[PDB]
Amino acid sequence: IQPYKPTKATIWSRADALKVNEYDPTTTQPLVSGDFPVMSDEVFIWNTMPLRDIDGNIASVNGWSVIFTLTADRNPTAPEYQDEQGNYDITLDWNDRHGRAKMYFWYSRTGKDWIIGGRVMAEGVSPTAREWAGTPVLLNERGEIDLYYTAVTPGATVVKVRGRVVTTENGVEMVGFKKVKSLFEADGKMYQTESQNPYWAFRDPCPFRDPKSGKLYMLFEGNVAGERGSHVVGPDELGDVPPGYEDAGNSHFQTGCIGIAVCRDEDGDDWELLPPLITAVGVNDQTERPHFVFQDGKYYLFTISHKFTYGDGLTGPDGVYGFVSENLFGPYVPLNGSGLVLGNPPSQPYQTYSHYVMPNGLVTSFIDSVPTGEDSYRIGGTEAPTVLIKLKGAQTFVLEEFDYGYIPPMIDVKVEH
Ligand SMILES: OC[C@H]1O[C@@](CO)(O[C@H]2O[C@H](CO)[C@@H](O)[C@H](O)[C@H]2O)[C@@H](O)[C@@H]1O
Repeated sequence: IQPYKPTKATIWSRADALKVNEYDPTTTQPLVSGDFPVMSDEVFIWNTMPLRDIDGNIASVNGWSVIFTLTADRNPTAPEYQDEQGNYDITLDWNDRHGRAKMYFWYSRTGKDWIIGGRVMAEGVSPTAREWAGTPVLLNERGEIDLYYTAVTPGATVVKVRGRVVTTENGVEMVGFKKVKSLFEADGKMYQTESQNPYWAFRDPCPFRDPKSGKLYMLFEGNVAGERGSHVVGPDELGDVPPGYEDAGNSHFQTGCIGIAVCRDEDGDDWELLPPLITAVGVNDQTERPHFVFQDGKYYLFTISHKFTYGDGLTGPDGVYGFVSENLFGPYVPLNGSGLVLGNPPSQPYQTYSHYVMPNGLVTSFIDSVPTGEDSYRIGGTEAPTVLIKLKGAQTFVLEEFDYGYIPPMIDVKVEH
């Protein structure tokens, strides 16, 4: 026997979070311009999910780049959104997007200047009221796609639906996305359930083939199992805090984690829940959109979070956080010492969200709210400038800003059926 250290969750501790620097130019997203363009006058988009293979390669099909988006109608004539002076209030319409979210696709031969394709699933196919985020996995040269996503209301369930991409020289269609398959939901012993917490998270599936083992796994956002308010911020969750920083306040209410599941097959059909990879009890309630970059034989695990979901006595920016390990199952250490990879600038703290770090170092995000004066701001619901980062050991560095919604392919796949 060669003994191995057992697998354990990596704790993102309060002491790690005290290192978060909101004023580091190497980990700050470039300022979004108040004059940003808007990709649709009919729909809002936000969370953007590039088509990719199971290994994480961003994929074009017959030269066409393809993105999936969470999407909501714009409702400029809705009486519910007219203010006291009878004028449309975009903020109310934008805030209601989550309750009416659906998957759309878009396409382009340039990786930008996206052409709208419309809804992925026809009316009546989705079993739930909302479609929340996931991953569109291109399977083969027949153009078959498994769309892994979150079916929300009733419950929050990781699901998948099989369909096919078809291209012509004029554009792209998504066909046959007809049968949604339940994969798993929160269990209550490892991941928190709605019964334990009405505000539980269980979302954002990110399937991948492990480059070392070749086995199929899947990341997702969850909360650490247990009744809301029952968790304890003990010595390990506090970590090595300095003198005067021992008070955890009511931070036991913040219980985010990055979960992982394993597949029993190569087809992503039958999944088993594993214990969490990263836990943030006392630190942040929302470790959203977990995803990997594999580089230099290491595992770079990114997650998106909010200023507002930090534990009592802690703060940091909205944006990208992340961790690195030599091994899929850890131990992970926080990137840049704190975990912060790409924070919104404090002057425009909500300019972007739902970032996605691609293996080529490009980070795509959508525009949320951009200030245009002392009291005034613009709503986006459209793609932000892409920005290049470099991963180097346990450091990251912001390098270069690219065009709005720039998502170039890493591979092209020849599709015929
Ligand atoms: O629209 C749901 C989708 O959005 C993400 C990121 O944009 O999470 C956002 O929406 C959640 C539901 O309202 C919020 O709880 C969360 O705070 C917010 O960031 C995804 O994580 C999710 O699939």
